[PDB]
Amino acid sequence: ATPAYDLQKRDANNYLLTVSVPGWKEEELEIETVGGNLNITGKHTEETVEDQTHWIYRGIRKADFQLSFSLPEHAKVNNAKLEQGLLLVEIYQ
Amino acid sequence: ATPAYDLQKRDANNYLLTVSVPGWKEEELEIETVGGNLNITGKHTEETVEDQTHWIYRGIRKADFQLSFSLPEHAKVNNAKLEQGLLLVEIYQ
Amino acid sequence: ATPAYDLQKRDANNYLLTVSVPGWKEEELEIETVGGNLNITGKHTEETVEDQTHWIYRGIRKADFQLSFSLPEHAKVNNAKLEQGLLLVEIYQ
Amino acid sequence: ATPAYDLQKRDANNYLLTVSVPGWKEEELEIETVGGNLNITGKHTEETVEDQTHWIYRGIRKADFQLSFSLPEHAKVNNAKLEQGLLLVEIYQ
Amino acid sequence: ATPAYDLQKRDANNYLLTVSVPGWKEEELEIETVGGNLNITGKHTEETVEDQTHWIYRGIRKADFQLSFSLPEHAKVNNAKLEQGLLLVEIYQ
Amino acid sequence: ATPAYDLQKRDANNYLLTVSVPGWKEEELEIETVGGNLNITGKHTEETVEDQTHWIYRGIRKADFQLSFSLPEHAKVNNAKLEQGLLLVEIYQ
Amino acid sequence: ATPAYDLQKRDANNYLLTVSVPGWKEEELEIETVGGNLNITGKHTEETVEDQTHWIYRGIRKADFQLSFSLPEHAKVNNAKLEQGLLLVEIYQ
Amino acid sequence: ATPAYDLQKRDANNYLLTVSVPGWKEEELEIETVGGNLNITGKHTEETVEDQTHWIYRGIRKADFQLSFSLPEHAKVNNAKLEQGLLLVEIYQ
Amino acid sequence: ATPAYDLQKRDANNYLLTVSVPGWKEEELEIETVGGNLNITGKHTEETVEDQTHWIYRGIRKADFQLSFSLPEHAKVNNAKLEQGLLLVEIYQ
Amino acid sequence: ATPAYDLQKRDANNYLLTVSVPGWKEEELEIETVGGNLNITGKHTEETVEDQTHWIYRGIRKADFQLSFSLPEHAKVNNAKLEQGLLLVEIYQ
Amino acid sequence: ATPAYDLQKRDANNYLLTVSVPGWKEEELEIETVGGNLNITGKHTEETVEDQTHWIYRGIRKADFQLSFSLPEHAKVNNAKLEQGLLLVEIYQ
Amino acid sequence: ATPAYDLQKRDANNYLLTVSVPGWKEEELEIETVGGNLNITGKHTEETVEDQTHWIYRGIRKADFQLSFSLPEHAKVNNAKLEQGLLLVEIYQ
Amino acid sequence: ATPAYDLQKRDANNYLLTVSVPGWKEEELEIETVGGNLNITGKHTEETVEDQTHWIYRGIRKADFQLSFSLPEHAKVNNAKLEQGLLLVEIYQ
Amino acid sequence: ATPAYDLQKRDANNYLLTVSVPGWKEEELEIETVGGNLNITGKHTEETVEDQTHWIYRGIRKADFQLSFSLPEHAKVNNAKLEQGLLLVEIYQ
Amino acid sequence: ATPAYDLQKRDANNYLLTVSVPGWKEEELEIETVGGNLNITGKHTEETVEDQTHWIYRGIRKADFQLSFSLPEHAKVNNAKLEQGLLLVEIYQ
Amino acid sequence: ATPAYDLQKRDANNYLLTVSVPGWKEEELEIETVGGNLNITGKHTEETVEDQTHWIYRGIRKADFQLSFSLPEHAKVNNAKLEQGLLLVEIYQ
Amino acid sequence: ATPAYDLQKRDANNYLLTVSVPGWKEEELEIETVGGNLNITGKHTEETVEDQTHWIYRGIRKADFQLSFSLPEHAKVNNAKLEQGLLLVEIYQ
Amino acid sequence: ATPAYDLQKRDANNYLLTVSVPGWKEEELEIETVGGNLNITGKHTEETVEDQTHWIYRGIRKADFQLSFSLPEHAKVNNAKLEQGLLLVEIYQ
Repeated sequence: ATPAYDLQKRDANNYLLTVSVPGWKEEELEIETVGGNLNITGKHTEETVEDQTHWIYRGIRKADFQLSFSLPEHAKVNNAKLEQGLLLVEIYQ
Repeated sequence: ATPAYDLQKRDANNYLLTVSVPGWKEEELEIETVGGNLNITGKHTEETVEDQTHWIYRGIRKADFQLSFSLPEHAKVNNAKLEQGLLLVEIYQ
Repeated sequence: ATPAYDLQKRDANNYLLTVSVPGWKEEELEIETVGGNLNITGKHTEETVEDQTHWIYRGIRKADFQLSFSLPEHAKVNNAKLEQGLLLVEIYQ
Repeated sequence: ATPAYDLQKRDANNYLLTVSVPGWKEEELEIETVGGNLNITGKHTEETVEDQTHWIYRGIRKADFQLSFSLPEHAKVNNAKLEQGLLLVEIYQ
Repeated sequence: ATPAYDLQKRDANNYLLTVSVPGWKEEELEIETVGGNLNITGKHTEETVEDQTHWIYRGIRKADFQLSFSLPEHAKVNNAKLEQGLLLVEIYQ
Repeated sequence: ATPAYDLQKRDANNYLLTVSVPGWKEEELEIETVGGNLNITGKHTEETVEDQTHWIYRGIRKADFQLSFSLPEHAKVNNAKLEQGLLLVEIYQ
Repeated sequence: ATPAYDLQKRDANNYLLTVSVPGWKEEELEIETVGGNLNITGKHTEETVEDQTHWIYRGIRKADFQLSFSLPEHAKVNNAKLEQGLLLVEIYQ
Repeated sequence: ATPAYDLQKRDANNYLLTVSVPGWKEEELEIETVGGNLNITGKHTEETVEDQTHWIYRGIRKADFQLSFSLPEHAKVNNAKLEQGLLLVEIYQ
Repeated sequence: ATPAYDLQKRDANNYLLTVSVPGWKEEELEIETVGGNLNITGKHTEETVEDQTHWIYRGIRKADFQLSFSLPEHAKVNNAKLEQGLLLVEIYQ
Repeated sequence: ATPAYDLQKRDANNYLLTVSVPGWKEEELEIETVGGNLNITGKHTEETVEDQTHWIYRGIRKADFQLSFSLPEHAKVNNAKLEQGLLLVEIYQ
Repeated sequence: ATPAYDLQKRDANNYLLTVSVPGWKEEELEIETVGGNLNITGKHTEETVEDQTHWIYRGIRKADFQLSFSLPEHAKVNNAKLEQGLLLVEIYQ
Repeated sequence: ATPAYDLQKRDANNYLLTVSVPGWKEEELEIETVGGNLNITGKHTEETVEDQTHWIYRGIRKADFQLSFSLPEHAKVNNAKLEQGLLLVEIYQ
Repeated sequence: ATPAYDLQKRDANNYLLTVSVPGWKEEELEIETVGGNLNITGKHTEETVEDQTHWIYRGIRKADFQLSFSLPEHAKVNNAKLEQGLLLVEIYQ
Repeated sequence: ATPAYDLQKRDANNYLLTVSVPGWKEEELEIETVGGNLNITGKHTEETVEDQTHWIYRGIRKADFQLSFSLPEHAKVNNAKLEQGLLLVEIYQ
Repeated sequence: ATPAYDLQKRDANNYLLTVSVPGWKEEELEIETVGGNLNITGKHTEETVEDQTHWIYRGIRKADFQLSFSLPEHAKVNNAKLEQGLLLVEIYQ
Repeated sequence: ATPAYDLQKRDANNYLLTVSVPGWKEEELEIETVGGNLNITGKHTEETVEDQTHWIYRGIRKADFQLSFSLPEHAKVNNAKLEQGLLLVEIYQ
Repeated sequence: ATPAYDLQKRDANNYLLTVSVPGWKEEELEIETVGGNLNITGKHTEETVEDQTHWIYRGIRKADFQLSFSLPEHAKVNNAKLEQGLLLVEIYQ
Repeated sequence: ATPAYDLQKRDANNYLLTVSVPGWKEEELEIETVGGNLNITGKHTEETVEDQTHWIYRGIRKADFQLSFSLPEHAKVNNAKLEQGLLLVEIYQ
């Protein structure tokens, strides 16, 4: 199960990342980077005392996943603005 | 192939639904009911400029959609609030 | 949809690449390399004023795709000879 | 699982067919018709030396094949020309 | 067909590898590493004069596969102890 | 989805079975027959400590299993020996 | 697979429902009338530890269901008594 | 009308047969064993005066049945129990 | 066995019923109503001693009958007239 | 359209006749005997203005019929008795 | 229960009768002629203590019957012959 | 065409057989046995000249017959008695 | 093979006979009356060399038949008229 | 309703047709042809006044008929002869 | 799913084709005869903008087809007129 | 033979019902509404004289039908239109 | 797909097996009795080189099978002779 | 009962027809060709006296068949061969 994602290029020294992230909580998330590389981990909050009579249908899997990536020599980041369940990341090379 | 979604209940009058829909603007999505039934339409803003050269990968198709539902006579909510590709509708019975 | 491909090794300092490329036009193609790495993009010519009565069956998808690859430190190329829809590339390390 | 192929018409006597078949020699492929019908056979040159050690990956199997077709009485073409894993047959009505 | 495998992390400078390898023979295996990187190849012994009346069912594919990996700069190994068809490798960074 | 396994015969009294089961301890697996039938159970040692944080990837689930077989009256083997996720049972007729 | 069904009437001011309900507990199914309709909901006791060896044969499957029923004018419900797998519920007009 | 059945094993001196048997009375069913097997005869109670008006739809046929089962060498029985339309028969070694 | 029956002329708010019933006695016929709606059953009196020689063949079946319909809300009835084996019944809604 | 018949016996000098005969007019039936047999002729009545709406269902058909009878040596006749739209007619043989 | 019949002819002053007639007692059958015909009355025997186990299958039914006959002018009778549980009875016409 | 037949009373180790067979000759019947088990076929003698006028209608089919059953191991037989078209056969196991 | 029959009436001293009777030879049919009835005997013709190819379909069968008749008191006869392969035969009663 | 019919003997190039048709008039029969091929329909003349008493039972259906076949190219016909209700028709191809 | 079909003939030099064609335009289907065969090809008008909300229900599907028909010797085509969904095309021999 | 139908909505004051209705005439169909619903009666034109020879195969049955549909509270109609065998009925709010 | 089957008995000490076996060689099938059961095993000759062009049509599939059969007490086997596709094997009790 | 068949081509002057034909004799089958096609008639040998006791189950129906096949312009035959229930017919150009 691979979550949809987006990636755009802007020129040879700039790239643009867009990530689809509807429904995830802040508490479900913790950061990281290891050896000039890049590590990606997802944890979705363990579900609450929410009555399944109240829960009618669950088509959205809200589970967990984990990715780790060597950053090709040598990419760098700049800021993170999050908006409307889509992820926008500015990248200062 | 079924859409991913989640649904929980809160109290006797209110429900919480989770569907993955990242990046949509309040103009890209619209709420509707008509005397017995109910329709859900996402009408995505005129898309911005899209270059399959810019697009490195398009895993998120973000275009319009349309869902439709019967209203039992005669239930009501309270307001519609939108956030992080997740939708909040207060429903008062 | 992954196009078939071939790869052979010759020894520890030589490798041999064979690519399957039947039907692609010169105008459908443009080159590249970014940051001592390697980028691969496919564009198939937008189809012509070709009458579909004349077109009997289309089993060959002739669409577009795009790949980008960091060259592991540090590979280099030598010439390109193209023959019979198969791709033969000599590689001078 | 159907083979990828394409077919276009040119004029009242001629057609253009596209099938993906890279690397074949005129001896690896042969054209045939016999009084009412028609057979297409690819008979691949005695393969060259193939070492699964050389082979890093074999996505292209390049061995013989056989296709067969009825001829309506009594149609004709003009010549058979082969190029870039694509086949050109001029057909004169 | 991807063989199951396992991987654990211990901290930022240590990793733990576990590989599932039931049924493979010593003679089916030969080692390697190319350009500060890592190459992985599998060869299962060509099957013996073993009578198929005696062979009742073959659900285990015992065939061959091949992987090659650049070691990200710059990982190193320490010893190999093999036990119960699972692979345990100590890794001295 | 069928389990991968292999089965060969040796002599008139003995058979060799190959199933992929890496890492199991003699306490994680148990042999059984009961007057006409036969049961095969893998009962995996109380698992050790498992942290989905430690777990980078879990492709091997190593928990208990249970298989069951009728014994024709009245066949016998000789001993049960376990090695490298492969099982050896000498069977004397 | 469409489920089988029974239902009787007793007179113009009464209806009699007769249902075949083998093996069920009172806690495994519950009645509710919710403004115009009567709903019969089945919820099966938390499974106890049951060894599948202890099960020699299970041809009998035991689950639940939920249906809501408009009371015909003007139906009323009265008691629920269960006997010989048959369940008796008076519905009164 | 013959009953569904289930078998089950319960422990080393016990097995469990489960049969689906709703609405049948103890007196309408009778036990007999004859020479190596076991014969079960059902004589279903005479219907009562039953007004087909009371029957909205009569899908259930209330008649008699008779089953016979070999007692495998050499099972012994303990007690025949019927409840909520499933019939449970324990088998002792 | 259904009686031949007729429904004829009366009014827009009147219906006229005709049933073919030659030879029937009041005592062989008996009336009975059970809420809104209405059901008619015929039981012909125990005759005087009648030899089957007297009744050569029953082509006419003189037994029991049953028929059932829904009333549009809320129709009513006016008189019952019998004539020439034909039944004239005015029904006023 | 000939009339459906039943017949009965009274005695050698007496006979009783039962016939389910809806409709008939004594003035629309006429008697005649001709040379050894007996002939009975039935008519109908002039159709009155009869609206086709008032006839809902004709189960009783009124048309024409034709039959002829003779006396065996040496037969004779008794009385004519009429009853419950059934006729009772004695002859004498 | 009336007896299944076959009949045969001998001659005008003679007749032979075959009837498959299991059971009957000459003393349980009695002759009488009444005014033009002939009447034959059959009885049965007092039921003895008869256990219902000994009767495995009644294919032969013994009940009561009733029949009446007459002589045409001018008929007469011959003899009564009895044979193989078949009766041979001559009259004379 | 099967003979009517009966099986009646004798003992717990005796069976009594009754077949309805009026009019059959010893010569029309013939016995034959072929190992353990046992098969009975009837061929009624070529009659004397018999006109089909003599046999008005065969309602009784006087031809050939065949019936086959398994003996519980190992039953036996005792005498054969014929009476009133009814057959009395004692069978002793 | 007996002939298919139809019959008609003319009058008490006259009768007309229609029978669909293909084949018959006046010389192959012979009349005889015997004691109260009338007997009509039909023959056929000597088979000529008749090739089986010329007979494509026999729908008309020619075999033998046998029938016997008597006069009631007191009957008589009229004429014999022959018509359209249909016979017209008057008697007189 | 198909006429019995026959096809008999004539030649290798001649066919002979026989239809069973006793009682039919030329006026009850009528010929008609519509290109190559050929279709025959029979309409029996309005008879003279004929009472259904005159025709006891129609076992013979004297109505209309229709039959259709393909001619091998290109057969022809020669004469039509009628005899003994049997039809003799020579057909010459 | 095999499509339904109609076809009529008119006489030996004519054929009449009758087809049920609801909702179709003349531009949506086209006739062509192409050397021995007649081909009826259907091509449906470019879809207009149609709101699926504007569609309450579509049980009626509207597409096209293509078939080529050998003219029987010696068929000819004549006009195409459409009415009440029925289409009439004369095919003449 | 009852017609396929489609529904459709057309705008806020309109809905569209589409019914497949080929070959039916306006005069053979009649409209009536009765107390909460709507009743549609089809009386399909009397077939014409139709030669089954003209019918090569007659799969279409030309008979009468009658449909009734509740007008949901409280739809109003505009005009009933039939074309090319589809019937379109617009519904106005 | 369940395979068809034949089997005959010859007498109480004999059984006769008859099987339809078209195209098979003696080497393609083999008999074996293995302690209580008789097993018939089919093994088809090594395929020869067969050109699929040389095959115009193959509606006949040729494989093998293996079944083991309990000899009924007390069956014995005797010879195997094959003729006209039928195979004859005596099984003797 | 008609036979499966296979076709096959064998070389440039040969084709192979393979038909499944078990148990049929040469004399029961006969060849004839008639004007453009080929007709094969099977007349299957008269069954022998066959004891249905010898038949444990008779799934095979031993009757006659007849096949006809057009010899495409213009195939010629060589020899008809039957073996082990498959029928092989070689076709020569």
